[PDB]
Amino acid sequence: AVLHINALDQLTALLSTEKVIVIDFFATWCGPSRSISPYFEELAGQYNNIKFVKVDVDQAEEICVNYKVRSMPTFVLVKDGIEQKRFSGADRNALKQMVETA
Amino acid sequence: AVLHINALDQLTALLSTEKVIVIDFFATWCGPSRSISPYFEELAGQYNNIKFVKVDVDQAEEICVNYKVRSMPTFVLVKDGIEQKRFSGADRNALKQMVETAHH
Repeated sequence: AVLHINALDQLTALLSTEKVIVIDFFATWCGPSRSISPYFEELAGQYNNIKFVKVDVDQAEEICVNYKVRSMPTFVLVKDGIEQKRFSGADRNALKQMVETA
Repeated sequence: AVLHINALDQLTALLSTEKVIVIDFFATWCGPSRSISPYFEELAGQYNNIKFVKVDVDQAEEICVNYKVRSMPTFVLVKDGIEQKRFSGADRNALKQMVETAHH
């Protein structure tokens, strides 16, 4: 399943204990394009070896501060505790690539 | 119960005529907009002394510009012709406060 985290220490602890995490900083509103959240959930169900985490930017101020989130959605790939890659935008291709190469 | 308005001069005339208005900027292609749309419409029945309006962002560019709406759903409270409050996102509780605290 998709994880739902809003507390920094819980995210930080996840990053310690799992190997590959893809974070989706999302909002309960859309901008220029439809939500990619169904595709994120679909990818979560295909790559059980990766932890897929959704972080509601309107509920996780501390994480958004720490991670320097400026726009939504922002997707961050983290391996072995360290950030590998991030992009912003509701872009199915970019998300697939990130997951593919995780 | 819920007025649908995509022209700027039409909205502005409404807002120059009615005392209290809550506007819902929506996109049918936006999941969270769909989710709360039902509740907005429910609330529109419930509170009869507030004019409830939907503006489709795909049909309402000039309105989206004057209002600086770039996200949906965005709800805006206008009272006595002045914008009082706004918020974006499908948060049913925020919408209730707004509707309740119209200061009526």
